[PDB]
Amino acid sequence: GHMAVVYAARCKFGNPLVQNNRITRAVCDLTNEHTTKDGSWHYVEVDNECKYLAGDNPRDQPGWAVFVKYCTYYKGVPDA
Repeated sequence: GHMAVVYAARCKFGNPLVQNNRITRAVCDLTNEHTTKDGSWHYVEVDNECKYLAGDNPRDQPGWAVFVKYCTYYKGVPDA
């Protein structure tokens, strides 16, 4: 590949490297809702995925913990 690791959040459901865009859109919304004042999180279509601010590393932010709490509950695998 190319050494460009611009972060994007995705929540996969079962299938390898297969994000569920519907649930991820919902999870990212909920995440953004909770962590609005932390960072503007926004969902972008399946080429670009869920972007945190400009596509920064979400793991650092509490928003990621929110994304995780919802993905686990929804039985999905949160990646970023």
